[PDB]
This record gives sequence, structure tokens and C-alpha cells, in this order.
Amino acid sequence: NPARKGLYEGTGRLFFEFYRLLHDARPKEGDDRPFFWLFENVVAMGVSDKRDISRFLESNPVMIDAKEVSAAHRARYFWGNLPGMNRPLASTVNDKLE
DNA sequence: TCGGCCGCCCTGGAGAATCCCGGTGCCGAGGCCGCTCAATTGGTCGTAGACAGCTCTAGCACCGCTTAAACGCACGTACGCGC
Repeated sequence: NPARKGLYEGTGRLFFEFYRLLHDARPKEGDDRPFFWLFENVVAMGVSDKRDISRFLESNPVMIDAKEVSAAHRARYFWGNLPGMNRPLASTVNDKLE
């Protein structure tokens, strides 16, 4: 999109609200109750953008393409700390691949 | 990204003009009257036209050549028409 404003301008900066409230909702250190998070974005973002997000969320994104399980070209970055979230995509008979 | 601009259908609402409907008034048309002159009737002549007869002119019909032109097909570019 030629008119794009990046990550710190326009509607790009709306992620930081989520980042804040996620941090506020996260248990404090020493409180070992289970807690999990998942954030999504488009693969086609700026390299400096992706880097800044990777620095802020203290993780590298997993790239997952929808087409393997969802028959759509929607390649998306997924930040999060779900266990075993690196594992390859499996297909289920219920899901539609065509 | 993403919010602000031109057809399309659908629809009808103000709105200036027009049709319909009454109310009034007037002057032009329908009807009555005298009268007088043009339509009618009767008769008579005179010739325009109806009709018989003849004739003889041209109009229709036919036929055979003879090319002059009408027809038919290709074709291509100039003009009719839509935008």
C-alpha cells in the first residue's frame, strides 16, 4: 500500500495498546499460574517493522501459511509462547484444502 | 486504506397550469310578421339534338429481323450515418 504509515504512525501504533494490556494481564514473577498469549500479523511487513515487533514481544515470529490447512494464501506471523507452537501444520479431514 | 463522490432504481412531493364544475349576464340566433317580386303554370314556336345510315381512317394485331439497351455480377471506394 503506497500510502502506508508503517508501525509507529496511523493505525500501525494500535498494537502497542494490546502489548500494554497483555503485560498488565500477565501474572507477576513468582505467580506460576498458567498464562498464554497469541499475536497475529501479515508476513509482508517492513523488515525494520518485523525487527521492532520481534524486539518488543521478546520472541521471533513463527511464519505459518494458511494454504496448507486452509486453502488460502494468507502467510502470517504469529508471536506467542504457546508450547510446541513450532511443530509442522497437520491436516484434519474436517478441514478444506481445495 | 479507506472514506467520500456519479449512475440507477425507485418514489414521490411541491407546484404552475389545466380540466371540470357552477354562477351570472348578454347579445346573437331562433322564431314571428308583412309584402312583393321571382317561381310557377300555360301556351307556342324554333331549332339542338337524337338517331339512322354510310364511309373510310387509323388503331390494334401479328411477324420477322436488328442491334440498343436492360440485366447481372464483381468490386471497390465514396458517402451515409453514428458518435
